[PDB]
Order: sequence, then C-alpha cells, then structure tokens
Amino acid sequence: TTSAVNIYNISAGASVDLAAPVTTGDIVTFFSSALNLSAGAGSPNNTALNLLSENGAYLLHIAFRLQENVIVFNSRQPNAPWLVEQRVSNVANQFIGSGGKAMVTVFDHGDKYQVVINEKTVIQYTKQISGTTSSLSYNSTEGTSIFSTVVEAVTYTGLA
Amino acid sequence: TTSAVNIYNISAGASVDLAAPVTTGDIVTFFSSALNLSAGAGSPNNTALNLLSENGAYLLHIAFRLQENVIVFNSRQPNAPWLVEQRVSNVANQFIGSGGKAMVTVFDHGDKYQVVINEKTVIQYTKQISGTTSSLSYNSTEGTSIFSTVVEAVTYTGLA
Ligand SMILES: OC[C@H]1O[C@@H](O[C@H]2[C@H](O)[C@@H](O)[C@H](O)O[C@@H]2CO)[C@H](O)[C@@H](O)[C@H]1O
Ligand SMILES: OC[C@H]1O[C@@H](O[C@H]2[C@H](O)[C@@H](O)[C@H](O)O[C@@H]2CO)[C@H](O)[C@@H](O)[C@H]1O
Repeated sequence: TTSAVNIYNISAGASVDLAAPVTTGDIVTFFSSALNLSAGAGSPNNTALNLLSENGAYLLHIAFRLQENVIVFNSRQPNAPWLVEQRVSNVANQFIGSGGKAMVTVFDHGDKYQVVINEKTVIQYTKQISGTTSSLSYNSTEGTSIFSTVVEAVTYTGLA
Repeated sequence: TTSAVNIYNISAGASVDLAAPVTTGDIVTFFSSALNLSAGAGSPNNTALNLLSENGAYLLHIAFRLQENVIVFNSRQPNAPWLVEQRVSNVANQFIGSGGKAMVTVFDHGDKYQVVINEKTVIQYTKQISGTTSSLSYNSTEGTSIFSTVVEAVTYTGLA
C-alpha cells in the first residue's frame, strides 16, 4: 500500500548499496543509453550485471559474451565456486527492436527470477540461492561493454 | 509467475492502446527526457497524463499547471462532469532532484493510485472510479509542456 521507487546511477566497475532491498514481488530494471553488439571480446564477460545478498553471495549473475555470442545466468556463495549455469544463445536476437538503447528487467518471483530484455522474456531462472538483494554491480571488460559506461537502475519495492 | 514488460512512445496529443491492461498490482511509469519548470501558462493544464478505461472514463487524470503552480488529480466518466479533484501544491518542489529529466510512476493498488515523482510519493489517490486501464494519453498546451514532446511509458503487468 506504500511501495517505493529508488533510482541509482551505476558506473561500470561499481557496486551500489540499495537504499531498499529487493525481495519476492519486487522489481529491478537496468537502463542502458547505448547498445554495442560489435564492441569486442569479453574476458570472457563483455558486460555483467549482478544482484548480491547481504553477505556477498551472487544471487543472480547476468553475463553477456559477444565472442561466445551467448548470455549466462549463474549464482554462487562468497569465496565458493560458480554453480550450475544456464545459458541463452544469440545475443543480438534478444535486443531486436532496441535502437541505440536497452533495458533489462528482473522480477523476483520469490523462488525464481524472470529476466526480460526490453519486452522479451529471455529466461525463467530457478534460484540456486535465496534471499533479499541488497546491492547491485555492473562489471565490464575494459572498453568492450555492450552498455553505456553508466547504467541507470530503478527498483520497485514493497509490492507484495 | 509470467509478468510482462511493454514499452510505449507517446507523442504529445496522442492516446495509445495498451497491449496489456493495467489492473490492481500493476505499474505504469512515464519517462520524460526534459523538464521545463518555466515553460509558461497552461490552458489551464501545461501537461496532462491520463489513465483511461475501455469505456473512455478518466480513471486517473494528472495535470500540471505552472501558472497556478499546482498538480491536479481527478477522474470522470465519459461525457460527464469532472469529479472531486485532489490537489498538491508546489510543482518544482516535487521535481527536486531531477536535473533535466523526470519520471512519474503510478501503482495500481486496486482501491487506490499511488503517484510517485522520481522517488517522492506525492499522493495516495482514492479511486473515484474503478476498472482496468486500457489506454493512456499525454495532452499538453501548445508549446508549454513541462515534459519532452515524446514521453516513454513502461508498464509492468501480471504481478499479482
Ligand atoms: O558462471 C558464470 C561465470 O563463468 C566463468 O567462466 C566459466 C565458463 O563459463 C565455463 O564454461 C567454464 O567451465 O568455467 C569457467 C570458470 O568458472 C567466468 O569466468 C565468470 O566470470 C562468470 O561469468
Ligand atoms: O479536474 C481536472 C480538470 O480541471 C478543469 O478545470 C477545473 C478548474 O481547475 C477548477 O478550478 C474549476 O472549478 O472547474 C474546472 C472544471 O470545469 C480542466 O479544465 C480540465 O482540463 C481538468 O484539468
């Protein structure tokens, strides 16, 4: 009955602490003011968007790899190996209908994460780790990111 | 479990039909790529954002008046008079923290409409009329709109 909107500007390489955590029912949307589908190779990730728990766990890791022409979704506890990674083939195909900008949305359905690029749902991710999101990061491979140097993030919390 | 994201480009003077209706629990966000808090007088509204029913009723009317330095929230059935209008004083005060752009968010709480400008909740509107929103309009007074000529709209439906 009293939802909230929080806006963040995330510079590449940075991690921001959410003024309000993202839990079941809440939403996170990343806005990119540019799209470079022919930027270069990632080491191996050109661009990575992360949702992190209060103790460093990678609730959700989203990685775009041009050289491999794929998108990877994984998770992992702090100082622990990477877990079972789901992948979606064809990067450009997902950004069809972009036009110099893109938005990635993540719905926290509680027991899963729905990832949408623009208007297309790309995957229904099954949570390998549970918990509320308290911080988000935008990591890039030097000079080869498919997104703008600064990505805007909007969270809609306190829905359910 | 299968929420949806729809993007719309709304030119001043137009109405768009939502590919997906907005009902209780859903969200609508308007994005303006400009802010003119010194554009001029509205006749009387400099800019109006409307949420309309499949019947033409104005579920929610949001109007910004610079000459009257106020924001009006009303509703009305088709070919009927305007109802009880709620008002918020001080236009600029609501956009504090903007900086060349703004976003207005409307949460459909079922029996109310929470309106947020950027991160500030401006009013918890009590629905004078109920129903699902099926179309949206952006009206303005020639040359005196406080928003860009084109406003982007993003709806998040199928939440509840
Ligand atoms: O799980 C995402 C994670 O992948 C790492 O690379 C993996 C690679 O994708 C996989 O095919 C191989 O078997 O193991 C590599 C190392 O775990 C990236 O290095 C890391 O940054 C994440 O993107
Ligand atoms: O209710 C919104 C509606 O207001 C109309 O103007 C009002 C005016 O603000 C009020 O002071 C007067 O008593 O009644 C008018 C309605 O006849 C606008 O003309 C209309 O466009 C809406 O903005």
